[PDB]
Amino acid sequence: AQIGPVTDLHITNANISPDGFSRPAVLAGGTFPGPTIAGNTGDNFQITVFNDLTDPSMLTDTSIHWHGLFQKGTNWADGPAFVTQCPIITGQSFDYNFNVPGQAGTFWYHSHLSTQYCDGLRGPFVVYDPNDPNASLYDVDDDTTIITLADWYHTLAQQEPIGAAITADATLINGLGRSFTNTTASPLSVITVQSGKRYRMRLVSISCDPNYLFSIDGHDMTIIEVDGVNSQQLTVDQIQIFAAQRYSFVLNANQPVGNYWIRAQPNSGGQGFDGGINSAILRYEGATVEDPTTTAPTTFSNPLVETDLHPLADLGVPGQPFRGGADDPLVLNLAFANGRFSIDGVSFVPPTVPVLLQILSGAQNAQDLLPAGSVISLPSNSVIEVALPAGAAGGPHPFHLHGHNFAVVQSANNATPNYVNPIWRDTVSIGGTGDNVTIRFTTNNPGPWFLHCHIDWHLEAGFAIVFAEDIPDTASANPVPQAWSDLCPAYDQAHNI
Ligand SMILES: *[C@@H]1O[C@H](CO)[C@@H](O[C@@H]2O[C@H](CO)[C@@H](O)[C@H](O)[C@H]2NC(C)=O)[C@H](O)[C@H]1NC(C)=O
Ligand SMILES: *[C@@H]1O[C@H](CO)[C@@H](O[C@@H]2O[C@H](CO)[C@@H](O)[C@H](O)[C@H]2NC(C)=O)[C@H](O)[C@H]1NC(C)=O
Ligand SMILES: [Cl-]
Ligand SMILES: [Cu+2]
Ligand SMILES: [Cu+2]
Ligand SMILES: [Cu+2]
Ligand SMILES: [Cu+2]
Repeated sequence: AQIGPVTDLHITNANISPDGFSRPAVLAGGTFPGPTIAGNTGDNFQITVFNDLTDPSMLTDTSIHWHGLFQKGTNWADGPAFVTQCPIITGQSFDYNFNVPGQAGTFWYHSHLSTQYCDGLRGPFVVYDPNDPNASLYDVDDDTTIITLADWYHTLAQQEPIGAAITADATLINGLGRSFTNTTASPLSVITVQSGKRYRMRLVSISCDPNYLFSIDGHDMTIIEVDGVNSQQLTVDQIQIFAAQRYSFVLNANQPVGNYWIRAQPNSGGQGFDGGINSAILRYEGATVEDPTTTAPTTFSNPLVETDLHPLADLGVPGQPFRGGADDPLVLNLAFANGRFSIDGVSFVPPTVPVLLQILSGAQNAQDLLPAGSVISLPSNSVIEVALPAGAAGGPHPFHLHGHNFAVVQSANNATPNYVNPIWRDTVSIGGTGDNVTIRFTTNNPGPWFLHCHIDWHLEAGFAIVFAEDIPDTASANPVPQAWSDLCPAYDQAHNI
C-alpha cells in the first residue's frame, strides 16, 4: 500500500539481499525501495520521520528531501543537510509538514546527508491530480505502475575506498535484479499487465550515479510527464534516464499475451543482459510463468531526445530569446581535479551551521554566508538564466535545482537553444564536452536552494552551490517550527560540536 499524506516513516538498519548478496542497509519503511508516499495535488503532507538508525557504518544521523517539491514557505522542510537543517539524530523524530500547491506528478524522496541514500533510503513520492489533463490516455495508474531504477552496491557508501573507481554491482528494477559479477539467478521483478489495457507507467530514477537506457521489448512508450511537468505525447522506444529524473509513459498492452524483457542498461557497471542482469519482466495476464525470450533491436528506432519534448501547457520561457536575456544571467564554471569538483573555483563542503539558520540569525548577504564562495544570492521576482557548460570529468552530469523547476533552454548534444517551447523539468543532463546546457526560472520562492550534480558521489566530492534566493524575505516567508529550531542544538550536542 501507499502511505500518506499524513504518515510516520521509520528509518532503520536491516539486512537485504536484492541481488542475492546480503548486506546491511538504511531503509525507509523496512523495504528497498521505501514505500510510496502519496497524496493529491495541494495536499498537506505531514511525514513524521523516526530516526531509528544504530549502525555507524552508514551514519546514524539522517535527513530526508522530497525531490522536486518546491517547499514554498517551508524551506526548513526541504531536507538537504547543512543547507536547510541539521540532521535528525538517532532516537529522535521530526515532522516534515508541508504543502504541494500547484504540483502534480511523479517525485521521490531520499536521504540528503552524505551518500546515505545510496545505502538504501530512497523511495517514490506521487502527487496525483484528480483532474489530470492526461487522465483519458490510460486506464490504470497506481502503485503497481511505478517502475523504479536503482543502482546497488555491495560495498557500503561510507566504505568506498579513496582513490578507487566507484561502480555498482547490480541494477535493481522495482527493488530486484541480478549482480554483474558472481551472477546468481535471484528473483527478477515482474510488472503485470492485462491485454487491451493502457497503463500510466511512472518511471523513477532513484540512482546514485548511472543513467539507464530503458526499454521494453516489443513495446513503445508514450511520454506524458517529465519530472512533474505534463508533456505533449511523445512516443519513443527507448528512454535514457539520468539520476533523479522521472517520466510517465503510457504503456499500451497491445502485444500478444506473453512475457517481454524490461531493460535498464546503466552507463557504467555491467554491460548487456547475460544471466538476466539489467532486466525485469513484463508479464501479461494469462502468460506462462517463464522468462521472456524476446530481444532488443540492435538499434532503437525512436530514442528519446530531450528537445523533442514540449510542455502540455503553454509554459513558454521567461526572459528574452537570446543568451544572457535574463535579469540575472549566470554562467557557472564547472570543474573537476584531484578528486574534488568545484563550481566557480569553490568545492562544496557542508557548513557547520545550516545556510537557512545563518540567514535567520541575520546574515544578510551571500558574502556573509558559509561556506565562503559556495552561496550565491539571487534577487527576487527576477528571471534567472544559468548556463552549465559541460567538460568536467565523470559526465554526463545530471544537475538538479531544489525549490524550482526550470525551462531547459538548451539540451545536451545540440547547440541550438529553444526560447519558445522547451520542456520544463528539475534534473537535466549537462551533456558532453563543448555543450552549453542552460536553464531558466523566475525567483518567486525565497530561501536557500541547493544546486548540485545528482550523482551522489560527485555531490559528496563538492559539486554543488547554494542559491540564496531573496535573502531579505527568507525569514518572513519561511516561519520555522520549534522542532526545527531544536535540530541544530540536539545535533551539535550529540556530536560534541
Ligand atoms: C554558454 O553560454 C553562455 C551565455 O549564456 C556564454 O557566456 C558568455 O561567455 C563569454 C566568454 O566565453 C562572455 O564574454 C560573455 O559575457 C558570456 N555571456 C553572454 C554572451 O551572454 C558561454 O561562453 C557559453 N559557453 C560555452 C562553453 O559555449
Ligand atoms: C536541436 O534543438 C533545436 C532547438 O530545440 C531543435 O529545433 C527545433 O526543431 C523543431 C523540430 O523540427 C522545430 O519545430 C523548431 O522550430 C526548432 N526550434 C529551433 C529554435 O530551431 C532541433 O530539432 C534539435 N535537433 C535535433 C537533431 O533534434
Ligand atoms: Cl527538489
Ligand atoms: Cu531536490
Ligand atoms: Cu535530489
Ligand atoms: Cu556529476
Ligand atoms: Cu538535492
